[PDB]
Amino acid sequence: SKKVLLVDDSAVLRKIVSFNLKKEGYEVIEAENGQIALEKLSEFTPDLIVLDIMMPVMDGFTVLKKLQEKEEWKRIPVIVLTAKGGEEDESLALSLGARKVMRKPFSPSQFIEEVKHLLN
Repeated sequence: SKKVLLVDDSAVLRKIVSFNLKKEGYEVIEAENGQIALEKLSEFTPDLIVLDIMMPVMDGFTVLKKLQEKEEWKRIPVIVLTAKGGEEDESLALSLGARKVMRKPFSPSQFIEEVKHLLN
């Protein structure tokens, strides 16, 4: 049973993504911010990370960078949830090598197909 680390400060979007993940049979570990996420990562290794980088990005990039620096984490697939005007940050996320972007207006089906694609 794959486990997904959901890093999202938006409780409303977070609840939506979490529900859709659980519906597909995934275990969901939530983190409200980058600091909490990195703390949980010291204790486990998820199969996938979903990072919301809506502006202000806060510490979203700090997390994406730290995942790239660690041998144990650099291989974990990552999906970033992007927004309009964050074109700068998106090019980055794709060039702080994720893996993949997923916009809003949000589409649960679009999101889940990308999750299934990465976990395969």
